[PDB]
Amino acid sequence: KVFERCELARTLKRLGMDGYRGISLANWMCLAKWESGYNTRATNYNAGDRSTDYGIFQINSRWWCNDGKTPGAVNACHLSCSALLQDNIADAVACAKRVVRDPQGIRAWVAWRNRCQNRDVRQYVQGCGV
Repeated sequence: KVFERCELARTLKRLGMDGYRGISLANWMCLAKWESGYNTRATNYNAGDRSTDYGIFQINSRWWCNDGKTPGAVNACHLSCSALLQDNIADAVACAKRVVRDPQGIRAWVAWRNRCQNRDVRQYVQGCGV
């Protein structure tokens, strides 16, 4: 499913992401925009280390979800990677909460450091009534 911007903002709000480990909703919205363009079906295979990034947050199969074909997989979210390609994002959100409980927090996603850190990200939630 490709979410509309404010549709996603209200869904993340309902799922308890606003201020989760000190991370505002606008920061989570900036991350989903640049990771997938708010598309739950997004996958990206990384040929160099043989891992794939899944779903709206592009969560990686080496560390977080299990797809059975990645070398060294840890599966810290204890989730099948197919659970991150659903239209329903409650599982992708429970795994994203797990990722940021590590000390790096949202910095775990490089795309957040490149496109969202130290920028004004408030336009991602403006007008959504969130």
